[PDB]
Amino acid sequence: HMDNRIKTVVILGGGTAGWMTAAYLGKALQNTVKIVVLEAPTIGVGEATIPNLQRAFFDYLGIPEEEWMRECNASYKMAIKFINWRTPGEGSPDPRTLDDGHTDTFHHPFGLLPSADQIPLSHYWAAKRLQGETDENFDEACFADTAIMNAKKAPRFLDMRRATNYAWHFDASKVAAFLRNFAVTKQAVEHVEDEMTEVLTDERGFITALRTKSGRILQGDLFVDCSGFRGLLINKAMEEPFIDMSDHLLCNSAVATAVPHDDEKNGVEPYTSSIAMEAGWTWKIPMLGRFGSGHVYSDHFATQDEATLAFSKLWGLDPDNTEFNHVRFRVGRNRRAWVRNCVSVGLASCFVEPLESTGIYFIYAAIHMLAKHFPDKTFDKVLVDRFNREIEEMFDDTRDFLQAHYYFSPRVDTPFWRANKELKLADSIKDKVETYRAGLPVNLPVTNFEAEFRNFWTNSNYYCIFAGLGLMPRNPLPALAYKPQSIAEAELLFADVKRKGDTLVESLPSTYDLLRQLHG
Amino acid sequence: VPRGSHMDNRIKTVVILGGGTAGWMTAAYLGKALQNTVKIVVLEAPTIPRIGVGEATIPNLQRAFFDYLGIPEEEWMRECNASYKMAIKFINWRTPGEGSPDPRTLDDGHTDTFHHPFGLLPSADQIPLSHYWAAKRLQGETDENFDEACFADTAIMNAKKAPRFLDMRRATNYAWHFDASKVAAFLRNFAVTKQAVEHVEDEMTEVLTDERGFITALRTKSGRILQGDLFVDCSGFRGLLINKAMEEPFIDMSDHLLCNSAVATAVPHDDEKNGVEPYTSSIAMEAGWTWKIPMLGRFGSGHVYSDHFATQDEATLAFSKLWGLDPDNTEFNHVRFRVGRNRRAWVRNCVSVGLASCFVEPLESTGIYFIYAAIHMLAKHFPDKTFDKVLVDRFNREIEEMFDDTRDFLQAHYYFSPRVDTPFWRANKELKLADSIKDKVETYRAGLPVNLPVTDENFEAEFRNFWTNSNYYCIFAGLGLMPRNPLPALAYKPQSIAEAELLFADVKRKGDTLVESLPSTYDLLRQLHG
Repeated sequence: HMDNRIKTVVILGGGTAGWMTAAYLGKALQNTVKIVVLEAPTIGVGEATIPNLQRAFFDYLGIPEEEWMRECNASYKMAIKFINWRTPGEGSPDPRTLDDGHTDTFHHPFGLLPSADQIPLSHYWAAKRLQGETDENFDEACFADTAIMNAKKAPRFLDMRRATNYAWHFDASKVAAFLRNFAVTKQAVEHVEDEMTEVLTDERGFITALRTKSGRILQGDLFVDCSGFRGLLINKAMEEPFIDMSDHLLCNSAVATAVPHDDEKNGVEPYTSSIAMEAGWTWKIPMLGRFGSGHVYSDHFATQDEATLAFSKLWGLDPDNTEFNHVRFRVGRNRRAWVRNCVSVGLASCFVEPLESTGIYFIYAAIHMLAKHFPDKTFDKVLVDRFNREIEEMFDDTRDFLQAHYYFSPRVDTPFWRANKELKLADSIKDKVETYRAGLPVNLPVTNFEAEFRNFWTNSNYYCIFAGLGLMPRNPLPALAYKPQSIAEAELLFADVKRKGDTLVESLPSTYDLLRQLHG
Repeated sequence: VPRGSHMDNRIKTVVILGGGTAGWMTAAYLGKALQNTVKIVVLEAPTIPRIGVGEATIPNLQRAFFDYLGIPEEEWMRECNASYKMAIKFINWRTPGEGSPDPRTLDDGHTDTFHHPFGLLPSADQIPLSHYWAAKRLQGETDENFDEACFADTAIMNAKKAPRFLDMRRATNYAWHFDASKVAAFLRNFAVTKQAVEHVEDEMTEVLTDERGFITALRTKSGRILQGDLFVDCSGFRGLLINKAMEEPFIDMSDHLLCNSAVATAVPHDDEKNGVEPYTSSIAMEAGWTWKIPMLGRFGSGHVYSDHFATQDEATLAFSKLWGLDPDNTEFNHVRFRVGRNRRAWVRNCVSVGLASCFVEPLESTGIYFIYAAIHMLAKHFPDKTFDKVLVDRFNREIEEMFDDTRDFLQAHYYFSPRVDTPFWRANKELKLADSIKDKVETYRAGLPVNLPVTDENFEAEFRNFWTNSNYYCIFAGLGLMPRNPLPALAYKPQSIAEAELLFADVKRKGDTLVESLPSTYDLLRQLHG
């Protein structure tokens, strides 16, 4: 017979992508494959995530949640709170007042949307809104999490009993360092601290080895490109084209820093904020003692200095005494994520702005799919194609969802906000909007990584963004006109939301107090 | 002063043309869904049920339909001589010759039988047990068949044991065999007496339509004029509303499935001597296949065939010889199928359900599923008098995807049969597979799972994940189609292979334990039915 097994995997690049890949494959391949990470020696502006990070990644490695949190100054996230996305003017951390007296805020929480008669609560709310029977906002009507967040309470009790769903804020550099230590000391991953100087390829175009400055020639059978936006393997060596998708999302730059924070005076917000700006938006990612912040913008509508000044003015920062980190984005995805024996992961594969905190998700989703489709040396084209299909569908679906945040904003006060409205929606999201406009649910949820990966953005997520921005169905779900008993049942659900919010706001600890207990 | 809200333009009356399963399932379901806000009428002429009672189903019938109506399982079973179904057992689909109820021997010594059970496939390291079995098969480490290795249900079925204990504790997943005429009469009584559905016992003589092509009323032979705002076509293959009145084209799909006829009867059965099989049998014939659907005291049986390769008399002779029936002294029911689906299931104010909408041969027991799936989608997309085209279009999209997916799965039963002994079995190989199933076969052939399930056990979830990895393995591996090589990831997972060996041992132990402790299907049936 023949032994066609992969014997060595070489990962180009460290950071979250490189060391998540190394730690995950270290577990998945059960010590049958040598794993090498080539990483040259190298601000905690903060990163936000989504709720399946613990189940899909850290639980797989057997690392307890509290253990890694304590090593990366992690905090708790119940939602993204969108501020001033509906009203004009310069950026402010404080929401503007709408005509009805409400503040210009809406939440996109992780909490579950209940249903009555197999119809989500969103649709009973929309019916009352369209029938003049309520003026209440969707997030306040349908999620107890909204009241919890308004009180800055934590998603767990002091005894660590769960109260709500949540994800995490953390220092991404510390996460990468924690995973590097794990891989090197518990999984015998080889860490080569050196610079790559040449990619060697054979007559078939397969990579055979990476040359380093010190003279190493690193043999491998499978190569994972975690080199970032430059895509030194997938784009440069393999010559795979990158698909620019700035025709769907205009922002392409960020300026960021970490801001010391008076947690005792202000408390700690259990959410990421997305604060609308004149040429983009600014994230606020709280952790203990400080929050990470970054102004995402389009350099076609603001210069770097203009964005930095606007970013500094937002928080009252002294530009001459503030350390800034600047990044120029590559927005889009490779034509194919995996070509021959080169698999791209992270920014070398694809990227969108962090408007829904999907960056780390794209990494561990891709790694999960690589392990599912893990090849041998014959590199079955079917394995490669099925992996590539999953990545492109994952990416384009989130790309579309992000575009809707801009396309349905009512703002028209700056060239940037107007320019977004001249872009075209992809067919897939236009279809979802048409379904929504008819009163129908958009991708009902089905509640396993498969199930979540295939039902990622569901009805509640679309309602949070569509209804938050002001896009409503043309009319109520018509089936509701025939269901007086189900309408009554939904009224009980609305009362449950109010009662649950009351109860939990009274009993939960502040996020600040839970963090101090978690971190000592 | 009226407010002028949308909730005032409601459908006020729904008229259902036809009874049977499609008509009375629709009436009963809408009776529940519309909460007495809509008048529901069923127009059904008195009929006499035809010979050859027996229909097989799939496991979500109770959850998705009878549970919705609040009818306990045992209550309706007792009213239609229902029995239990743990699988379809495919007999002689791999070997040549005339039809026989007894399996032929394969080259590997095993009998030519394979099961398609409803039992769940366990996983190790997120990899289904099917793939650990395939790896050992392709590596020469086992000769055991997929169904025997991976499902305890196979051993239970081989012993003809029941899927429940006498105390009604569940032992396995299962579905039902029953008399469909009795099921419909049960639902008729339920709808009329508990839901105020009106049963009009009369024949339709004319469909009245307005200038826009919407149906306004059905005229009946007695002269009554049944006005309505929404019309459900449950008239069967004739499609008297959707095809005849609305002129909606029907898409014949005989380029995917050749069988188009059936000859059926009901065979009295010596349950005391032979016991009762807890499964449907699919017995391969020279020009089709024959179903066996056991119930207490009898089994329904029907030879599905293509009249392009066998005449009615030829099929009747082969069917009768199969069971030793005297063809000249046996009551038969002959049926000609319409295989395919309408271009659109819902046109203007006419919604087609059942055979008026679409049909495939009952090779995977999907007929009643297509009915309550369509009804669930109608209730989800239920209109008002404006008949929003988006609702209609989204409904139609669901029906066409549901249908084509099952059509493809059925075609694969024939396309990957190794038989080449008659023109019928050879002809199947000259047909083309649709792109969607070719993609799935390519995925299977690379060793990958095909549509992993989303539950370790909501109608939406199951509707969008209907045929899953276990189903494809049952049929593909059952017929002899194997991956080109093991799932490549398994070469790197010795601990996971070891974990799967424990699972294989659990399957043996569970089957052994249950075969010893379970009651016979016959004894459970006698208790259920008295």
